[PDB]
Amino acid sequence: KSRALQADIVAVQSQVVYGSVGNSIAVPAIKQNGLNVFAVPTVLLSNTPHYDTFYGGAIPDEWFSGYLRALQERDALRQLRAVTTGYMGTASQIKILAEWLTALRKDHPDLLIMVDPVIGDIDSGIYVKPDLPEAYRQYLLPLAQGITPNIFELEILTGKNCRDLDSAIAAAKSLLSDTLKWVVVTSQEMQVVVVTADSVNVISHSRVKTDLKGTGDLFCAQLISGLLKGKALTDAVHRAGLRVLEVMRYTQQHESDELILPPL
Amino acid sequence: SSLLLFNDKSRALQADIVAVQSQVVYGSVGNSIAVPAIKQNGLNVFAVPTVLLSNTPHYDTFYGGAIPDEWFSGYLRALQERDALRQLRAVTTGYMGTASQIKILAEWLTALRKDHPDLLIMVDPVIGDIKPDLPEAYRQYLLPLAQGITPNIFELEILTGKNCRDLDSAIAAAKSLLSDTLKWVVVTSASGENQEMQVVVVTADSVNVISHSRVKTDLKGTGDLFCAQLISGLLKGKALTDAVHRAGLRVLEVMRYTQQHESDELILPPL
Repeated sequence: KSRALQADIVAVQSQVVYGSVGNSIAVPAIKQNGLNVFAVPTVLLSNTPHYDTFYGGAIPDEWFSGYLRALQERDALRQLRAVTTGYMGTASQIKILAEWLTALRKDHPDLLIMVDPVIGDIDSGIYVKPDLPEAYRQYLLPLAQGITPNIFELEILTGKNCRDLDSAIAAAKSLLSDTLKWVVVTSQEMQVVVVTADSVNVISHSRVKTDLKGTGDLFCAQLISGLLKGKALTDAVHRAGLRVLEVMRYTQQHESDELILPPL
Repeated sequence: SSLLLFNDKSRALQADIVAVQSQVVYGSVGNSIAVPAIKQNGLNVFAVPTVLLSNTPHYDTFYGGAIPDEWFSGYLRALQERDALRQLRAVTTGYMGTASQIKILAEWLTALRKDHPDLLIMVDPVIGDIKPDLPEAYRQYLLPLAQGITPNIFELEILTGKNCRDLDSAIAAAKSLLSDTLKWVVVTSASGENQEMQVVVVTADSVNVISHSRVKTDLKGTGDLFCAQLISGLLKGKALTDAVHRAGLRVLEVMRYTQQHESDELILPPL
């Protein structure tokens, strides 16, 4: 009966004027799967910070809080089935996001919250706002149904060394709960490990080291789409991984420094 | 379009258009409707926001604001530094957040014009609603750079300070804005139930008029959509009047479709 626009997903992450990272790549990827999505920016950059220059910044708490609240006040969540989180600007955004999410669950008992704990890697460590980690551990993590950390991020979230697979698995297992259903850990091959309370599925893709950014965001985008379209978890992870590899190939064949989406 | 035949291959994304307007998390106004419409036409575009709102200020609540000058200027500068303008054929302007953004945009444009002689700068003089600052910014900075403008009667009067309450006068004012740079003026007036969309296309050598019938609606963004389809039409070979006519029909088509689905926000049907 609502006359408002609806969406299957609310994607909360970065946005670039130029480039294919955050919602700039996730939205069209999600659209490709035949799903609707409202994108809520956490940062608005001209391009990723990896280039010689970059401009823009974090979306003000008041604006950010307003964007989320507006989706409710506009009654545009009648079809909401998932909320994905990616690159966050500040801890304050995470706390606000968590509060918004806690509020939603009361009306969307089946809401699938998928969070990508973008914090960093092992080379210099945390390449995002220093206060993000604690914010993830305190407010957001407790709400996630699934998470997609890399080794370093799983270590920061669990406070456990995860260099060895068996160690990463135990760490991921220790995170599972009535709320947290799965942990997808990403590690010349790429290792993607799917962990649930009763299983562990290791997926290895022959991947070549690239400088292309946003693949993690593309990954999560294709993953949630698959889960929402009825794909079993592992299959959904594998397909997401394959779509990413495919896009990277298409992009390189296109001789482009930014991800370009081929048809699905 | 870059004239450097000797330029090496750029690996950056390329775009035919750079649309500078508002953006809404929820809704179909500004680039939120223009980008998808442009995409439908098979063109590429870079969206540079002037304001990032939760939705239009027409609803009961709305949040967000104007993009800071530093960010705004940076976004425009980044497009140059990323070398993503080799295919740039046009820059459209819509709702501007502040006069300072207009100055910043204009400076960026003057610079660009030097490397893109074929640049079609199309300006939509969004002034007014249902502030001295904005009108003057347009007159000093953007007006002297535009190749074409799409004002309604009120905006045409504001920019020129002339009375345009009759065909001849409206034409006269539009003609007065023409120059070696300003090639055309598209003035429209919604007569309000079945609102009539009166349109007058004015150039140095001709005057053409278009008239569409429209059902009264609260739908927002139709003007931004019109512009998106206009620039798209022009970039795909359509002659001015033909492009204006088609842009108007496409808008009507989108509005009907929107109503057909009983939506309070524009939704694009196939093209």
